[PDB]
Amino acid sequence: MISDSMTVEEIRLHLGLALKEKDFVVDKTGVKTIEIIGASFVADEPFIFGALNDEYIQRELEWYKSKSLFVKDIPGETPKIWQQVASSKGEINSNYGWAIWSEDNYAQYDMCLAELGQNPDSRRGIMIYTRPSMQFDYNKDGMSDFMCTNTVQYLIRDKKINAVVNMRSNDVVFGFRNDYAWQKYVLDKLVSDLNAGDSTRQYKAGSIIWNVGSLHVYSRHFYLVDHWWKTGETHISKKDY
Amino acid sequence: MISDSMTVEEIRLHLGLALKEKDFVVDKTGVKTIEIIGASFVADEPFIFGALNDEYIQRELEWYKSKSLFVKDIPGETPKIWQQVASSKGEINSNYGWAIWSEDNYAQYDMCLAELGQNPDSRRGIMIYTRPSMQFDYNKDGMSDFMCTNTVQYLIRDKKINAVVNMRSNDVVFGFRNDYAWQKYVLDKLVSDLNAGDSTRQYKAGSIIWNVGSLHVYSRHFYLVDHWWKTGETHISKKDY
Repeated sequence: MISDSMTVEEIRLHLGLALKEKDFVVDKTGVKTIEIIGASFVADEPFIFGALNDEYIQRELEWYKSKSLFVKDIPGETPKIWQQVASSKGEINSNYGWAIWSEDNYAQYDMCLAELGQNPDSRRGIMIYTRPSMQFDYNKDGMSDFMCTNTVQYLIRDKKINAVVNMRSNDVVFGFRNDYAWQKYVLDKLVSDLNAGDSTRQYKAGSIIWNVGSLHVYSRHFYLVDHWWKTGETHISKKDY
Repeated sequence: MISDSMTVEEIRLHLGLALKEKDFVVDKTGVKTIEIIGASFVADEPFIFGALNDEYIQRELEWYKSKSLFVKDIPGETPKIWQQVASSKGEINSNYGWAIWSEDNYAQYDMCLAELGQNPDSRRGIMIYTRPSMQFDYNKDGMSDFMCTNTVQYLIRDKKINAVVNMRSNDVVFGFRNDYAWQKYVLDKLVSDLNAGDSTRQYKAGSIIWNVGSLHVYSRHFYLVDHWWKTGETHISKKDY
């Protein structure tokens, strides 16, 4: 049985309620956030609030494929969020391609693939992004990058492959949208690879379950929550608002 | 806002529904299980089915405190489950005391304490049990021990410290009961230590949110689910059944 989790629509409702009642928390800079602790939902839409930027996600994908820990290797102009989090030499931790494809992180993708190809029912089919040393590594050379994704586990049931995504922190507006596109990409790729290994498998992509320690919206995005609360629209221009 | 999760009572219901419907899965030996994938619930009871063995949990606690990776150092006679999972020299991976207190695993407890003592609002107060090299370490020297707990995050909100437990696999009967006792112990200790750091803090233990990739019952325990399904009693002797 796959758990009876909330949907993205229900998450929207709870975030609206949180704002309606001034359930604010003071983030590490000093800025307000609304927040759901221990959030768990099926990622059945590719965004919660805001709009889809397919161009950006594709650049972030190409960067993950390079497995480069330097933010300058992001195609084109490096986003400001990535450069203010980088070290003095432009280095970070959270290249998710490095996490699952580098041999430096013990070949997470390949090992999970080998595991599920040998035992489709495995409960140890898992990709481990973070590491114990992250307690010291997150601010190496003055970066500020404590890996937000901990683990992603894959479970094959009824010829559908489900992903259980475990994060410590995920921003509702930018974070979820980019990270969902990534996890959906990796899920689709794992299905293809397993199917190409044996044509009788016929696996299909299943559910992505999103587990977040702190799922939050920053105060600069409150107008999106507010507008949805009043109109049901998941996006406005900050000008039209 | 702390998420509106299922309770242990609701988990019991769903597990009963799964058995009622022969929703079985063939485990790695070859034995049936019922199962909830992507389970998330508030651990508001110290067990799901079965009875509390305080004597055993105390022996396992003492072993965790020793941080010993050898199963023979478990006080008294080593449980059969522990010795069939051990390597050829009696070694394992899953001493949770080693995981959070050993300097070999980068001082998970101490670093999380320092983090939360410095910033009570932190989203990076976290203890990382598992490691990337677990892909290769799980069967070192012929052991069979792929760490079941991935991470545990701590979030202090309204002077209550909530724990978000992320596991890939947890057996409903023996697993949850022992592991909950452990996580409750660590939560209580972290509250104490933070409170002893500053008398104006006045923190309290909050909720333990349990996230499991595969939450399962083995076929040898089906009779407990079956009995609860009929009578509402969470325990019977296999003789009285």
